[PDB]
Amino acid sequence: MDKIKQLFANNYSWAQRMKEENSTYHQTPHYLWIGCSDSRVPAEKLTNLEPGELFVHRNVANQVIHTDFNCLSVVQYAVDVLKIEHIIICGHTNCGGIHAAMADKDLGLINNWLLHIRDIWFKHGHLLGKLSPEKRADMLTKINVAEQVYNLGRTSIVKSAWERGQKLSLHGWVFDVNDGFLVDQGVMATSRETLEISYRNAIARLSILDEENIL
Amino acid sequence: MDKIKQLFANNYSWAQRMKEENSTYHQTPHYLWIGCSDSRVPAEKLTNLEPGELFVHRNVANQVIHTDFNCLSVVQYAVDVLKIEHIIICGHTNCGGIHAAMADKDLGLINNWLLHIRDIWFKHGHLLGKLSPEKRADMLTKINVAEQVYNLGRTSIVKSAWERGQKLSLHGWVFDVNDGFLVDQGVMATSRETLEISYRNAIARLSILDEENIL
Amino acid sequence: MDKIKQLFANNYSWAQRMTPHYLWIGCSDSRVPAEKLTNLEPGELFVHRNVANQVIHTDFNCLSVVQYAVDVLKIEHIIICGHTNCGGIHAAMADKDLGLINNWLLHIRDIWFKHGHLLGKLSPEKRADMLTKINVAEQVYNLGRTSIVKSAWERGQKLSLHGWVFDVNDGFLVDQGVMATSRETLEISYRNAIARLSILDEENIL
Amino acid sequence: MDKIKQLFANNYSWAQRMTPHYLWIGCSDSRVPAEKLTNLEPGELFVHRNVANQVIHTDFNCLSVVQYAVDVLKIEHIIICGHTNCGGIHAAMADKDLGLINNWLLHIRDIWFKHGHLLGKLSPEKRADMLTKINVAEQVYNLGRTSIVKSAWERGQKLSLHGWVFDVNDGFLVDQGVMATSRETLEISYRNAIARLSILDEENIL
Ligand SMILES: [Zn+2]
Ligand SMILES: [Zn+2]
Ligand SMILES: [Zn+2]
Ligand SMILES: [Zn+2]
Repeated sequence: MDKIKQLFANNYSWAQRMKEENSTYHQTPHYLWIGCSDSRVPAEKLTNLEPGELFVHRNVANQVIHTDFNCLSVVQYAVDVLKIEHIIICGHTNCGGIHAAMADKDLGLINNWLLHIRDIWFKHGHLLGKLSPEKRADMLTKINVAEQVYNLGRTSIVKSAWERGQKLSLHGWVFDVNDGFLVDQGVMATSRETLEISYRNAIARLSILDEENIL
Repeated sequence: MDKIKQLFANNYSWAQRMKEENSTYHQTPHYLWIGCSDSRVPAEKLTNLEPGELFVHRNVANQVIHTDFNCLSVVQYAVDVLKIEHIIICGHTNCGGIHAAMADKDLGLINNWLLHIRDIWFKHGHLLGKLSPEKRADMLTKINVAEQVYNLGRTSIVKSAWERGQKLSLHGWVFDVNDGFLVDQGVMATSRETLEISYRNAIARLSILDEENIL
Repeated sequence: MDKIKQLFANNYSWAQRMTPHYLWIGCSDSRVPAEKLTNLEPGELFVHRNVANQVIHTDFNCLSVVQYAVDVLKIEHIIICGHTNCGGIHAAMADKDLGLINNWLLHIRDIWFKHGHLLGKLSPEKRADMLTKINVAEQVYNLGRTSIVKSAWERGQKLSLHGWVFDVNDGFLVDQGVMATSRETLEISYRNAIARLSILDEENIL
Repeated sequence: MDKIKQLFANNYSWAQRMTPHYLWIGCSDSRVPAEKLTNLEPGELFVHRNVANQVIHTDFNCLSVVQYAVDVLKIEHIIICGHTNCGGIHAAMADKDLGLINNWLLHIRDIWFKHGHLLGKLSPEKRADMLTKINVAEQVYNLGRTSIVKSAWERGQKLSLHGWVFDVNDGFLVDQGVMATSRETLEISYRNAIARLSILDEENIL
């Protein structure tokens, strides 16, 4: 009603409201943030950092697919050129991508993209399959974050930065709108060997279920 | 010093400061936003919209590469499934990607990604080549936004949504940190034929240079 | 160089001395062309070859070929063909960091992990060949799970998926037993194939 | 079906009746294998075939093959080979919406636009062939602009890029004249090739 006009109007009064308050208008990035296209609170706000200090990639279900030229080159640029020492993979609750990933309907091109979430499901299927169906999505969102960190750590870019003695740590969090909190999923890597132990330990922890959701 | 701890600390007091102020913690998206990984003001703030109403993809130099599975499937999901009626490609000033695109140094994997900005440069090389070198980056950022809108409009996904009578409009803006304003680059498509005219008209307008920067 | 000028001579002399019905997804290592080992007439084969004959879910290149094959060319048979002594499969199994190609091969390594119990009670020298077969059945399964092939079946189109390995050692193709003409047949034969591969003969056991 | 059971028979009878030095980036339409038209010994060719023999800047599949070829296999020659009657090039030139494959072919269409003045003073029936040649020179140029090939040259590695078209009509390969052994030679021969193609003979003129 028209929605583009409202956006332009909101943009204008925003900028004018900022300039009224100070002189709000260089800064080098310190984290690479890999997040989900359908999350709704932004990283810069959620993490309450200075603007400019997050380098941000957002795709559906916040994935690091082994062969995705988009994300890979972003990671390569962050690490090799911008020399960012932290990559963070942030999932979130009530994630549309994960939901689209689990529902059977073919949605078209995007299903192909989401097939990597489905392999992950079937990888931890024994775990997810003894979980009551209505809770699966919440666990898959967590395990997804664990697997993408592991994926990131296995990329040739990251392994090589570790091999040549460059400082680089990988993190995997889930943002929960329900309390505003970032929650650690336990996979934290500064090396190939921290990657393996941390990931394995993380899946082991996730695999212990609340009695009220089992068979 | 440690930077991860500060982030967690900032996250906590943020969430606690929001809950103090109200009960800040469903909403369907209305725009697909395609933006740049190194821009620093977020879309949700910049456009001052309700959270949840932007579906956001961010990659380096805000590109829609014909064959990028990541962005394409995002666009396909937005249009075919979420039924978003507006895709916005937002570039910005002092864009690192464009700068990396123009500097000669091989930066590695990312140069391959940026080669599409370089083809664009050489496509409008006659224009950019009669511009004083120190201004080129600013024009290339604008022309880039024009070309990516055109790319979006030529994807099979968009053409098909137009063919079956679905409402879909494409926009191409540049965010200017220097005044907070979103500036229209002139390419605005609701159909294949609006795409062509609008794009052509846009390049023609961009090609008229300020006398003080020519030969 | 000489090599190149030799190439042209060889072609020039070869010239003087002288629609498709299948999509063939074979491997870039393989040494015997599909057209030769199948003895098919020139033009029957519409061919894609990549490293380790892969159908990666999100690879635009291969997915494009499949879509073009099925929706436009109206091909009714897609054959995925692995082979023995596959340098890709061997590369994927080494610890060595090879750069960009490693990221491509990580998909194979995920396969290795997926059937790691099976491969773990196998003899070291025989693992590459098992993984080569497992790989074939998995790419067929991957093909059958594309939106493209699923829409084709859904809409009633006659389409059949095949997974074969070509053994250099003797020139014979061997069907790996995952063969789909629908989504339900895909499930059944994929699972059957893995179950068949899981039953091990004494002189493959560690 | 019968077709398939026929395929195996043909292979079984063909069997009874019976490191690589080049990377070959050819097209999935082409009907004559590289190994045949070059008369090379089996295993000399390490092969990638996609639609319209493309080296798209950001295609992981093809870029992976090149990296593996150059950095690991240590191949010193990459040949890009277009051909006449290329169904991909024809597909790219039609107005018809073919689905996913169109997005793949948009890279060719960008090429068509790029040399649109040249193609615009050409006769309609002869355009596909001009675009096929232009396409070859452009993919070679694309290959020479990858970080992979540029690092290889930079670091002193012996690597040569080639761009040929194979004409079905008579079996002869014809060099398109863009041949690079370095970044500076790439520029010079690419530009030379386009300039050569731009000089038009009377019976190609509209
Ligand atoms: Zn999400
Ligand atoms: Zn930027
Ligand atoms: Zn092989
Ligand atoms: Zn062809």
